[PDB]
This record gives sequence, structure tokens and C-alpha cells, in this order.
Amino acid sequence: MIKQRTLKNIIRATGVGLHSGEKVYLTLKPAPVDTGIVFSRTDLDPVVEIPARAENVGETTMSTTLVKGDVKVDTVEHLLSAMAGLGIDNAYVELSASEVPIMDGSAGPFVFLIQSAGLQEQEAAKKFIRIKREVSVEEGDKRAVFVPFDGFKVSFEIDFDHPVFRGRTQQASVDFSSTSFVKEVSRARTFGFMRDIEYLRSQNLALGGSVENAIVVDENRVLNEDGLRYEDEFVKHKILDAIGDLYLLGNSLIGEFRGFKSGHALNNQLLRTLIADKDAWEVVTFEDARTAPISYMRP
Ligand SMILES: COc1ccc(-c2cn(CC[C@](C)(C(=O)NO)S(C)(=O)=O)c(=O)o2)c(F)c1
Ligand SMILES: [Zn+2]
Repeated sequence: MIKQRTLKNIIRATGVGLHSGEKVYLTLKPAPVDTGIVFSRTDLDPVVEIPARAENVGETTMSTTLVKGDVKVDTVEHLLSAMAGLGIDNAYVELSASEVPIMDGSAGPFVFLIQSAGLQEQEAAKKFIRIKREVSVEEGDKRAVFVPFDGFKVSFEIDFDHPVFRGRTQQASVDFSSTSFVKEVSRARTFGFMRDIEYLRSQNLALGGSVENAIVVDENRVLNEDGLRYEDEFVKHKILDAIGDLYLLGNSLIGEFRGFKSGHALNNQLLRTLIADKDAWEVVTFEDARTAPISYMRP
């Protein structure tokens, strides 16, 4: 049987918001079966809880933001990508501020902290959303698609229109039947271009962004003295973002995602279109893990 998973132990981390630059304390806690992933603003009295679900996404400018009335949890995509990669169904995420800490810009620190704490299998069937029909959303030259697939596969393609790529459209495919999320995706850091500094300053964004927690590009130069973690780090980070954004479905996917310049906004529009088109998907469980089209690492 493929079982639901939670954390075996609590995880505690400190860091800064990429966008806010605020110091934030993070605690991940075990949760019961069918809780899903629930963010808690514990700096507020009373505490404000926001389920990590597509319907609670409020802003998708330069991150995925959860919103309940006036309350936000910004930049959830990198932590949710870690939780999706390791198959965590149920957890409370407590935050002392409005934004998940950026850590090193990747999902690496989160997968390491989680795998250090360990996972706990729970006595309940893991529920999957199985893609049964093709579902496409487009806006301009941006496109995001779900395709039926017996497994979980992500493709991303983007023409960054930026000199640092030396005129090359970036493309990557990962199939979690062979690709290690941990080894091949989790280390891919977020990035910023020095040419967007005017605009980011003007939206009060990326206040915590530096070479410490991101790839920083200035025209031709990667400013980071120690360089890239992957030849294709930039596009592997878009795949990491897409895995986090897709986890707002609230259950792991059986299917394929293809992204064409898609961002947080179009990723969320795809989830909403999918959820509305009930002909395109069904909830499935696997009573026997041996015949399932996906597997997870030992807990
Ligand atoms: C002075 O260093 C900087 C400046 C800006 C950033 C920066 C990062 N981001 C977030 C970038 C995006 C939206 C991302 O990772 N989302 O999860 S991406 C790479 O998909 O386009 C941003 O809006 O600004 C940075 F990381 C470092
Ligand atoms: Zn990102």
C-alpha cells in the first residue's frame, strides 16, 4: 500500500524572506492523515492558518503567495517543492513572519533538514490526482499543460532573452522514474538579473536577495564567485518552482507537466482549470505499491 507520510520529528530553521528581507523562524511539525500542508502565521494573535491549496493563492507576481483576508504567506514554492519531492502529505508549517526563508535559494536545505528529521508513514492510503485528459492554459507566448502519463514527469522550456545564456533557449525534462529530485533538481537556486533591479526596487521586491541565496547575473557575468551547481541550473530551478506550485493541488500528481515560459501565475491558472475540469482527473490510491506507477524513497 502507498501510505500517507508526515514528519517523524519537528524541523526548525532560521533565515530571511527573499522578497521582504525579514528574519523568519520556521518550524515544520507532524500532522494527522488528510491534514495536507497548512501554513501558520504564529507571530499573529490569534494564529492565522492557511492550507497550501490552489484556492488560497492570492498573488503570483515574483513568487507564489498564500492569502487569507489581509494575511499572507509569501514564497511557498521552494519549501512545497521539497515536500512534494519527498512525498510529505501532512505537515504544519509555522512561520514567525509573512515569508518562508529563502535559505540558499534552492530546496536543498529543506530536503536535508526534512530527511535529517526523518519521515513517518501513516496508516492511510496516499491519495493521488491522476490526469485523464490533456489540460492546457496559455496567455500570450506562455503555456502550461497537463498530459496523461503513468508516473510523474516535468518538462520546462524558456527563451530567457538574456546574454548570459549565449543565445540558447533553455530546456530540461525530468522523469521521477530515473531522476533523483534530491540530486538533480533540489540544489537549483533562484536567480536575479541586475537589469530587473530598477523594477524590483520599484515593487519593493527581492529585498533579501544576494549572491548568498541566489544566482545573480550582471549582463555576461554570473556574479557568484563559485559559479553554478548544474550547467542548466536556471531551467532546473523553473522545474523546482513548477513542482512546488503543482503541490498546491493538495495531492501528488500522476501525469506529465509541460511548461513553456510559464510562471507562478500560469502554473496556478493551470491548477484552477484542472480542478474545474473534473472530466480531466480522478483521485486514485494504490492498495499495492508493487503495481503503482510511482515510488518514494524509504522513509
Ligand atoms: C540581487 O540579487 C537578487 C535579486 C533578485 C532576485 C530575485 C529572485 N526572484 C524570484 C525569481 C523567480 C520568480 C523564482 O525563483 N520564483 O520562485 S524565477 C527564477 O522563477 O524567475 C526575484 O523576483 O528576484 C534574487 F534572487 C537575487
Ligand atoms: Zn523559485
